[PDB]
Amino acid sequence: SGFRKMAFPSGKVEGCMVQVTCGTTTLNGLWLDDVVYCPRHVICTSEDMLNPNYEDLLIRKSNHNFLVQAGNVQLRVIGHSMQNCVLKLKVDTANPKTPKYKFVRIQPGQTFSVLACYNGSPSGVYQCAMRPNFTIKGSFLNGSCGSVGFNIDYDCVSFCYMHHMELPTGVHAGTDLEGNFYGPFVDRQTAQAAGTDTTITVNVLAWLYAAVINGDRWFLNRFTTTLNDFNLVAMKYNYEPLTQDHVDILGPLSAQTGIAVLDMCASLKELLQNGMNGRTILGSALLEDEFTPFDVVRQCSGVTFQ
Amino acid sequence: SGFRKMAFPSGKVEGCMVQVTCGTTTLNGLWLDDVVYCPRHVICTSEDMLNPNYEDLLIRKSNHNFLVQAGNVQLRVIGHSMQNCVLKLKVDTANPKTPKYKFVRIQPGQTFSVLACYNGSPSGVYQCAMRPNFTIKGSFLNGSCGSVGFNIDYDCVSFCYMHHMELPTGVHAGTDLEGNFYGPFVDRQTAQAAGTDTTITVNVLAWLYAAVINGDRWFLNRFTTTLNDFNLVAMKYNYEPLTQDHVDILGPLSAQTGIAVLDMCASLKELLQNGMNGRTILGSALLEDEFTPFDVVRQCSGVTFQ
Repeated sequence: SGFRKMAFPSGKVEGCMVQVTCGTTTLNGLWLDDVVYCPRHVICTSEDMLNPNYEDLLIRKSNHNFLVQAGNVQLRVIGHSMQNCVLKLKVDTANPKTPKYKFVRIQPGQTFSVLACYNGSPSGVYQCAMRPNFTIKGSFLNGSCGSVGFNIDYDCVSFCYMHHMELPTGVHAGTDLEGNFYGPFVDRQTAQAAGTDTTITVNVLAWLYAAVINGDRWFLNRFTTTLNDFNLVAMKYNYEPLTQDHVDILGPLSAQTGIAVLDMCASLKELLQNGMNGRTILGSALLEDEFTPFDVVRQCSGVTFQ
Repeated sequence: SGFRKMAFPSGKVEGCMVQVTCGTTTLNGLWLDDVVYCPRHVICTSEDMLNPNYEDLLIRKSNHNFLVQAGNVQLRVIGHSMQNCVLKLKVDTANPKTPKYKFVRIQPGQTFSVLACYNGSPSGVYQCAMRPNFTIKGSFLNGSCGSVGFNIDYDCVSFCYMHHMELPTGVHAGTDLEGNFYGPFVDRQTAQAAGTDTTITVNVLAWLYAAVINGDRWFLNRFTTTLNDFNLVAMKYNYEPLTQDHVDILGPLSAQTGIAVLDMCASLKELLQNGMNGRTILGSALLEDEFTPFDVVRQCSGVTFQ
């Protein structure tokens, strides 16, 4: 028993982290097959980041301007290209530690594990959710750019995130591994704001199911509700609207716990309207929304990976 | 910027997880050099766990009764011994993935990363603290026994925990890698209770320092206090007494933030006496005590590992 915010095992991703240096800027790169992926702003100076013309800046750069280092070995770069906001450097040797992998663009509300790295060296691993406003609340210091977020499916690493910027808000933005930013953000040091950050309702419901599974049943009320009345309540509290797709996704936990989804919705509505009165649920005094139903099922019956 | 409960990279530990089966019971083992370490209750039946004589039970067992499997390869066991509550099985091949490692017995209040495994396969990684009552609040399902907790110091894995039991409380107990339990717990299915679980005061102080570093300064008050008056307040709220050793340990963060330790103690005392009034600190509506000052320094200036 027990419920914890849990990240995937990170060894297969550790095997792919390298250090990319261009000019005086050093960040992290992802070395898969004979290609190293990294943020393109590796070619920027500190002054260039205020208003960068990435095409003109990249044109001043040649293959030998990019120093790629795996541990303490040096990779020879034989070509470079810019795919959206990512730089792809073709190297002479394919990574012998390349895992079976895929590039995926996750949906808002989905979760992934971030391997925070510095100078190409992994430093930590933690779980994150792509917020509805397409930011993430991470732990990223200077030099962490190029760190990646991923999911593991037994043997296959699905990379979904590469970290590019910290907004003046303190939250973080990044791209998929094809270089397309999540959200309306751009890789320049300018005033950028993420919109209203709503709460992932289906995730909170899955978390309440996990709580019930682990013995925390105090919030279970005598009420039920309708989907439309629940959404009425959800819009007042900045909760994303609940759909029948969400109900179907929650199906399995409802069958395991014997609690209909709309009864859980009524309990959540009472929680939103009257607070928690100084109590805790699964050791938290807030409603947690960074656990998908998939996460809950996986951690409540314990699936493993390669 | 940002602050997250963050675990160590787990690849070096993943390389050492094997599956140990005795009779009908299968759990996880730690394969270092030519020795596999596992909980001794691997030799117990479900009925034996109610009152086990481990010496008599182990005497009915021979080397060939222990099946050790690394991935899908089988290890030949050439000897077995019982060190306190751990079984040590000598195998014929030394683990080629053995990292530089140490066995350490951590102190209450210290933290470590747990690699939750099932059938010798790593499934997740999360950060835990050894509670003052020598339990941990983890996520452990059936088959998770033998999962290990560790710390990483650049190249060296310090193993400190092996998971043996879930108490009827729902919290978890285990041993060091020499087989000595943390706390007064024994490996039999009987009524076992952990004492009062106090809050690690120095950890909460480090967490408040981390919050100040990350821009959350609302709790900084106009008061200061004495160590003895602060402990007066701490004993009422089940906080472990603060010592001058704790003040010295907090020294560096006090120098970084410009906030004396006793002023932070006064702020924490006001928080304890008047609650949080529906506010949050670092995204939490409770006082967090699972971050050591070492964790805070590491995550606020970003040290890396091999």
